[PDB]
Amino acid sequence: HMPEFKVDARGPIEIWTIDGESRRNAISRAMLKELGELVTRVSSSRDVRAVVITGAGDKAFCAGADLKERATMAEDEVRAFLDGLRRTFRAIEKSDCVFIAAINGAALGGGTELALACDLRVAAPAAELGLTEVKLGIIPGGGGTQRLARLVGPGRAKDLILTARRINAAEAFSVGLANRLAPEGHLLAVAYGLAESVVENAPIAVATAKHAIDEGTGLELDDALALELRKYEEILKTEDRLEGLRAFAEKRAPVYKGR
Amino acid sequence: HMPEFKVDARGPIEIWTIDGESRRNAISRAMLKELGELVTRVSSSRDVRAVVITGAGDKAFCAGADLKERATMAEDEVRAFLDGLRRTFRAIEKSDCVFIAAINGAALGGGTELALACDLRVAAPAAELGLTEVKLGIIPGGGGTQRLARLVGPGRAKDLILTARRINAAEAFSVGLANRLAPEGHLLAVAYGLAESVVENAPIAVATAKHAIDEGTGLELDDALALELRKYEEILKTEDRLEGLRAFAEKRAPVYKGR
Amino acid sequence: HMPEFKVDARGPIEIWTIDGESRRNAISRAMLKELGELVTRVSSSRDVRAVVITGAGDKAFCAGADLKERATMAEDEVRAFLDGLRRTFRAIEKSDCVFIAAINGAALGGGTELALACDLRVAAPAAELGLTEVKLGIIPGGGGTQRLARLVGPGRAKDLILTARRINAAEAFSVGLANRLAPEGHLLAVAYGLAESVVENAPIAVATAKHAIDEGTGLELDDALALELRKYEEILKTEDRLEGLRAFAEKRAPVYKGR
Repeated sequence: HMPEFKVDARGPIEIWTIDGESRRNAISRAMLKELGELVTRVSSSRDVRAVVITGAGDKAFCAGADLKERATMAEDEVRAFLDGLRRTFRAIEKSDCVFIAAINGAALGGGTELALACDLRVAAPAAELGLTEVKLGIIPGGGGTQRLARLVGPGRAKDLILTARRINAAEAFSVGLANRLAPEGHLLAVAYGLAESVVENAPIAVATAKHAIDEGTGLELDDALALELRKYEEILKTEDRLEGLRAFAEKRAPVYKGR
Repeated sequence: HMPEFKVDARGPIEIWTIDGESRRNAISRAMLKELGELVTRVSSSRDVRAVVITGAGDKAFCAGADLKERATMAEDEVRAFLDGLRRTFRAIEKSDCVFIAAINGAALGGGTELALACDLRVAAPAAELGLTEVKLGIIPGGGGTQRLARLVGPGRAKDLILTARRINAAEAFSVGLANRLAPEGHLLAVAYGLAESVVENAPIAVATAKHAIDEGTGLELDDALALELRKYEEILKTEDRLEGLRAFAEKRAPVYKGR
Repeated sequence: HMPEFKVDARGPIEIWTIDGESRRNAISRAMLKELGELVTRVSSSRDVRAVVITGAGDKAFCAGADLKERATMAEDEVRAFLDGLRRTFRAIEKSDCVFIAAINGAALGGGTELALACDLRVAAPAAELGLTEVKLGIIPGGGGTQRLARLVGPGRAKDLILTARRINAAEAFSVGLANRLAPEGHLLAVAYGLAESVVENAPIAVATAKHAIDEGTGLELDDALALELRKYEEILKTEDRLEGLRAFAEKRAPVYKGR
């Protein structure tokens, strides 16, 4: 039997491919379990500093919850699955590792909410994203309403969520939902280059800045500045910040150890 | 005597036209009274699920407070009028019905604040929006500073409000203030199509998502996610969400009842 | 000896040029001291209503902290310098005077954080902005993470800060980081025209609107609307708002006194 993810590990960067092309890379409980374990692994040390998540094929990044498996699941199993999915999105945000969603096709439902929980997004020409829950009488249940509004603002969020329309790669780039647009056939080359541009920077500094950004939202200005300054004073105590000064003084690339 | 609004009712969608072309569709107390009653009516059941608001003619969406009537109003009457105007904007936001502003011309003052209180905006080629209060020594008094900043961010809000410049349809679309741009002569066709794309979705789900978006702003991430989840668990108790599942299983359009 | 700033005073508008081309207009303690005194001066009356800040030459707006002087400064002197820099950014925000950054070249570090603390930004073709701290193992220490995220949102902020890439003038304009793009050779003409469009408006109204925008961020909607209304009721008590009504009634330009 084949694992839910193909892992292409390249030292400080890994590429995780959802190996589910025939089921539109949907989130089964087994897929979710592997995803959670991968996140826990890269979150437990500073060996891995950026992860690219993508789906197999050219049709689906991730269709969301697996509706075949849903036919085997009672109400309480559905609720426990959605709880685990929310916890996994939050683990991605709280992780010191940076997460890049390489959107190779359609994202819907939980698959869109996965892309929104990532730090950065790259869109192939076939990328599409949708939160279509209101068509079926519910709302996004894995943070999609809040995470979309925080990223594109309330007007664009209402547009997508209340009309339940899909957004294509060009519009996703124009509104900042996609940070990069990749040419035909170069999705993972672009996503990997993005990861390279992150992991040459210091891992605790990247992590701390990531968390400062996310944790400052919803605070008034002075509270948010106080939060940033606590994190600045924390990072000054690291050994890596000294290596940064030494590398700058010695006109060489820094070699950071994650301490 | 003719009413302040022409109402073009089409079942789940209504078009309300401010019938005031000769006075630039300004907000008199009588116009405001009708507006409040219309909002209360569509907010009291789920019969009406989207409303398009527009102004008569091709020059003004809504010029704001009626300055002819202002000459008849004492200070205390001005204050009571602005209080009612604020309450009406808030009623639009709190309503389960979705509100689309079809901007057929210039919006200023309270007319801009009306457009900002709506859920979505469509701009005709002649659409213009301005908050020019600082030219006259005051600031927007119907929520315009907050509602603009929440929609386009602090830099663009400062630009418009501190310079008191008007923004045209093309720029409004580029910065997301207008969700759609309509071709010459097709404003209400575009706005109505937008309304159709909303009202085929489930009304309590649309409403709940609208409120989740608006109520999450200003909260830190975990508080906002907790708020979304309370609303998700609420919507699971509706009958319409079951119709959504049944329609999906039966490969047919859903027929939602608002329960 | 020449002052750290050249001041081109034109009544209600001043242009402050960092006179440091040979050191990339870096922030020494002496530069920072002059900057703080200039801000205190224009913040202490309503004589000056807009200030344009720019750097000498065509290469650097402001490179940030002066690394030559840093070689003479002990750890405690660095900490006191960064504290003063933060206080000066906050003074710019709290000032009733409007601040326009005319970005003539590269901004980095504290120089970028200065531009972000300003109310509005104009970019010359050579404008570049960067927060590259993570390359050296730290994070921005003068509010840059919060001020950038508040202006361009969390996805674009993470992109710039986590990759430590520089953004050019065209992209800065598209994402709203630059409010205006100036043609080759016309930076200060464009920035001055922007200042003129501010200072013909009433100074207490401009100030109050500026503060309403900044102070409302991080509040939930009703708290933010209550804050705006307190400021509206404050501004109604000014003499200038009466001059605004009189000028409008008399079809003439207002002449505001700052009271």
